[PDB]
Amino acid sequence: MHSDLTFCEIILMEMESHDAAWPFLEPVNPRLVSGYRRIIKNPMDFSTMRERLLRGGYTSSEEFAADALLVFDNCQTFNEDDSEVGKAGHIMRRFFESRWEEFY
Ligand SMILES: Cn1cc(CCn2cnc(-c3cnn(C)c3)c2-c2ccc(C#N)cc2)cn1
Repeated sequence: MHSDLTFCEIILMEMESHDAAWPFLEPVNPRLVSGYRRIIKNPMDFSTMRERLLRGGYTSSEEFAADALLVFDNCQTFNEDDSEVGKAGHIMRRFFESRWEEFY
């Protein structure tokens, strides 16, 4: 478990600092984005994961991964694949998948 929870910190810090992470650093502010409140049932972003991971609220490495994939599904649900946010999210999702397999 400790080996697992350590890899998540390596992964999230690399995601937090990735060039394409700029759409995921703080929660989407629905005041600024038409339709986001209606379309996305369960928001998630890197800061929410970082709080939860610090406070220690990830039982398993698979709970963490679930939160990561929820970020990118929300992104694909709300943003077109050729939008600025969309393009960035594909890079981040492919980065997460590629590096997550580098341990599991
Ligand atoms: C925090 N805020 C900023 C905005 C306006 C810009 N904007 C429009 N669309 C998105 C968006 C939609 N989906 N995703 C994953 C991001 C954003 C945006 C840009 C950067 C961040 C950060 N960090 C968060 C959101 C709205 N909220």
